[PDB]
Amino acid sequence: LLTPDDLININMQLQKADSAVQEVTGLDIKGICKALYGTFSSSEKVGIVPVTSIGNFSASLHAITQYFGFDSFVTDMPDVSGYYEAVQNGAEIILMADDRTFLAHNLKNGKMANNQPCTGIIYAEIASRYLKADSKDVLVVGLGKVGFPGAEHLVQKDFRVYGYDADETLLERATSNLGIIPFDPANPKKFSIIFEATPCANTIPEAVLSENCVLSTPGIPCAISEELRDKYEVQLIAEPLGIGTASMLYSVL
Ligand SMILES: NC(=O)c1ccc[n+]([C@@H]2O[C@H](COP(=O)([O-])OP(=O)(O)OC[C@H]3O[C@@H](n4cnc5c(N)ncnc54)[C@H](O)[C@@H]3O)[C@@H](O)[C@H]2O)c1
Ligand SMILES: NCCCC[C@@H](N)C(=O)NCCC[C@H](N)C(=O)O
Ligand SMILES: [Mg+2]
Ligand code: NA
Repeated sequence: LLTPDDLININMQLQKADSAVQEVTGLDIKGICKALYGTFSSSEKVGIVPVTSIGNFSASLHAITQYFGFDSFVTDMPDVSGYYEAVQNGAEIILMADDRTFLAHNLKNGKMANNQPCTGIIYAEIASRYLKADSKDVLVVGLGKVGFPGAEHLVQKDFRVYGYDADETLLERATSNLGIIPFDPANPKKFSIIFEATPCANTIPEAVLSENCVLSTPGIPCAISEELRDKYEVQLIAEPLGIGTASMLYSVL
């Protein structure tokens, strides 16, 4: 059960993100998704299954999917009984997550999505569509399960991708495997486009920021302080769950 404040925050954050994405790219979240995957929604029936491997996650997904126009429902039962319930009640897409994997499975066309690459890809896509960019230089901070697919997507779109991760071994593998330029956080290079995907605060050094730069980040907590954000007028794209979820659903349509 979402508290009233929880429900209100979900819609508020989504609308905030919709506007920020429109400001940055000229399209809303839905517009980005359709252009990214070339798919469109028909209010597909989305069955959301709670998994005991439980707070408001299912309830939050319900609000999120409703916001994006999907005919969604949360099953009464959890786990395998819930799955059965969802399929029996005509779910075309199943949405469920344990601590390790959050997936969307379209039972109609057999396409399946993982939240991690779907999130990195859409946030990278948003960042890459900054209209007033004037450079193809992009900084990626965090090359984990969300960050790496995002970097890969930016490379595939022929951007000049700089990457940093505080895990050296991972940085090495990312730099050899997709042609990203290792970035030294002591490099005083300014960026107008930044994609960040870490679970840590203060991961973007001040010296890296330009005026009005786009910072596209699914990471939690925020990659920069409120002070630096206001000081450099950073165009922030950051939202806890919905954007990635939209990316998952459109990717399997
Ligand atoms: N907003 C959303 O919709 C959404 C969806 C999925 C995940 N997330 C969040 O995104 C974040 C990333 O998830 P993930 O699965 O990629 O985690 P992960 O552990 O796979 O990757 C995080 C990476 O950040 C790196 N890192 C940590 N501190 C750093 C620093 N100071 N500089 C550079 N790199 C640093 C780590 O070495 C690690 O490789 C998490 O906070 C997760 O909760 C958000
Ligand atoms: N930062 C958001 C990325 C997802 C985090 C992940 N650790 C997570 O909490 N997954 C959801 C678990 C959902 C739970 N099984 C439920 O159905 O209530
Ligand atoms: Mg999100
Ligand atoms: Na972060």
